[PDB]
Amino acid sequence: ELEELQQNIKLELEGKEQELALELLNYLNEKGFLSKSVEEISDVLRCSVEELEKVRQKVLRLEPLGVCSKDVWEFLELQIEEIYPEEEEILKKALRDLKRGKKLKPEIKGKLSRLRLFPSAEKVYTFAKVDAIIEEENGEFFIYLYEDFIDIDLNEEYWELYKNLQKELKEAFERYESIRKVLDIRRRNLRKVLEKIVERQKDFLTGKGSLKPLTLREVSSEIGIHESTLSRIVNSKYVKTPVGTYSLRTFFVRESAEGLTQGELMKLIKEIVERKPYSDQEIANILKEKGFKVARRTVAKYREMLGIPSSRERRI
DNA sequence: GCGAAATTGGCACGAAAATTGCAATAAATAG
DNA sequence: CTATTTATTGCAATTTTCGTGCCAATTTCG
Repeated sequence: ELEELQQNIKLELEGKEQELALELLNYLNEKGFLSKSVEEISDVLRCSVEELEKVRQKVLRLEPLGVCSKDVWEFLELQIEEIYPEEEEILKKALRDLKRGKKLKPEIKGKLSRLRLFPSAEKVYTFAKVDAIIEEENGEFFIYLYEDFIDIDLNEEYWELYKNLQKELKEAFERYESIRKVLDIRRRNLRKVLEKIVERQKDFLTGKGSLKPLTLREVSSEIGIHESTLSRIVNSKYVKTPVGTYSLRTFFVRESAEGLTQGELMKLIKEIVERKPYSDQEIANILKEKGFKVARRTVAKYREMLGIPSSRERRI
């Protein structure tokens, strides 16, 4: 809630920014955004509009994200910049044409489902259709498929053919049983994927765990499908889980060293930091003895993403 | 202090991988 | 029944991302 934001405000903010931020949000709709403009917010606290508009852009950058922003679009625009920069080019493009009105591709609609409109379960898009489902009790681990309920829809030709009939139904069943078999292999491939990914990702779907690395090259060499055909499965197929409904491409990550997802790795560096302490190359030595071989330079980049002004400057 | 080893960041290049365009084959519809 | 264009699998090329290596710039220790 607000208590969560106020406590994080003091960590990275000092001076007027901390004094301003606490008094800065007394203006909001329970949807999370303020009814007042920066024009009015400046005159009340006896501060200029250069200070307020400067700090507000930083305040949304602290979890929980996107608090003060007035527009839904600023919240969505900040979500794409701050969260999904890899696809940020495409995602921002989906918002503009949507405002003027427009249609959306099944992939573009699903890509936008990850965004949230405003701060519990509010989300912009929820799928009417889901291409599979997965769940676990403490009991493990159920995969429904979708097409398991689906069979060839008899077209007008078969129904009207009753208008050498013994041979006619033969041919219709010949074509049908052939396509019914290929559709079984197409859905059987779905079962092969999830049964494989569940082994790694068990923690992620259930609970406390965080995403474990998975490579298409790793998976596509595990079973008959090639990575080229596997890549279009993950993009076009969506799944429901105990925690959320994800693109199926969200379960594939890249690994550094013996692990590791970039997230799990980032937390380790932040944990090791928890005058004397090691600067950079020294900290890579802790992990190499920790079982994970790393590079001296690589810890520097992850030291920049999460706040570490310096391991040296934390000494002074 | 002076010199040598270093912390840190940059420009980037390379490797491992993923996505999209291309072509070949199996298929369906129309003439 | 044959031909054309229709879609899916497999292959190749390109772009995509992420790590790491070295050198330069500022620093610390012997």
